[PDB]
Amino acid sequence: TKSVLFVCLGNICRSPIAEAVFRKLVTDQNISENWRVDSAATSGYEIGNPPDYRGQSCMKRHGIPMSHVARQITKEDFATFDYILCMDESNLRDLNRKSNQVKTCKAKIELLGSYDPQKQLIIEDPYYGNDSDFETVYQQCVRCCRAFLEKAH
Repeated sequence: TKSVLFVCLGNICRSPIAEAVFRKLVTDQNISENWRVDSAATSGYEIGNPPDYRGQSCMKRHGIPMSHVARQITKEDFATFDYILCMDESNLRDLNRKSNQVKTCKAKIELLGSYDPQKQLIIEDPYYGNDSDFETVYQQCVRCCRAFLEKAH
């Protein structure tokens, strides 16, 4: 069984959308059973909270199921996940820092955007943005998750 953890700073705006998009893709391809899919935060700012309601509104428009309770990444996650796919370089710095504090790091840690055929490298925090910024995040997750599923690097 393969595993991927999507990560952003708070686990309310970006990573729950990536997770939900990816889970839908594998489910549509009859292989959800082969995959462990999750999302988590670098920080503890939003622990226990559901995804940003603007994100829920976006996913509803696109007919993508989403349900998550925000949680912080743990030391155990570096041992168990094949891939940790994050949103921006700040996430990446933080994840690399945490990963070096741990004995076992199975996970390949990289930017989700590094999979975008369109080379939109960074998935920017839409929290201080509007609905159009959530839509961009959504569209990025679609391209990136599809490409990741196709061929992980």
